[PDB]
Amino acid sequence: SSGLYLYGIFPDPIPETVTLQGLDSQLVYSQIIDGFTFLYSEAKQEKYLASRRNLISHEKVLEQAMHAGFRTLLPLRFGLVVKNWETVVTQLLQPYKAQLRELFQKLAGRREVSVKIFWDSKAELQAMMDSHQDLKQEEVIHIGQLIESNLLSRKESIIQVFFDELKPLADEVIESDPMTEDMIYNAAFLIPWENESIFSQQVESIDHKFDERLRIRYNNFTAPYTFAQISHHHHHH
Repeated sequence: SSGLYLYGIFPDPIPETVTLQGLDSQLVYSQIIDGFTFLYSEAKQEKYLASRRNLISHEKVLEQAMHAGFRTLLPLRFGLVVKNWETVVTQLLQPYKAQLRELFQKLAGRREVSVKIFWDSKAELQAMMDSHQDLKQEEVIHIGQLIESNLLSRKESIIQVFFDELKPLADEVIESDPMTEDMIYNAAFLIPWENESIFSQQVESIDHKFDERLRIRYNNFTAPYTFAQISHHHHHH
């Protein structure tokens, strides 16, 4: 009654010379089924807690596959344990072949990078009160609407420059909502694999234009989760 912890799905064979280690230090295997390669390890439990430790093990199996050449992949969300290969075939594979082939077409030769921009939220709020209009530092609804809309403008002036100036090196851009209070941009870019060096330098030359006003967090190597999504197919019962 060991199930299968699944890490990702790849279009090509992965050789056994690619040594890999996963959750609980289990060895990681590949398993080809009709031209789809599933990277997996033996699951001891049915469920794994998303502890910091386990999330790192999961993330590194896929990153290590990418470092070894297997850059096109659907990466799976942490925790995916299925009972047996029959269930992998009937539920995960058979109904999804076409979407998985399309998806491998879109990702081939491409990579996800991310850009998170932070500013000093407090400082830029007080700096904005000192601007062109300056009230005294109910109709409380009106005034809290006017600050919130003029704050958005001040963010969006920064954001827009980064978006106009990086978008030309990318095939697709997906923006997500701020995680922290200081975060003003959280964007994933899908770029040709060989655009990374120029992208990296472009990010840096844009930042130089804003002086020490921003913190930039650029991740240049990650499994492509934002751009590898599978919509639901019909399942008969």
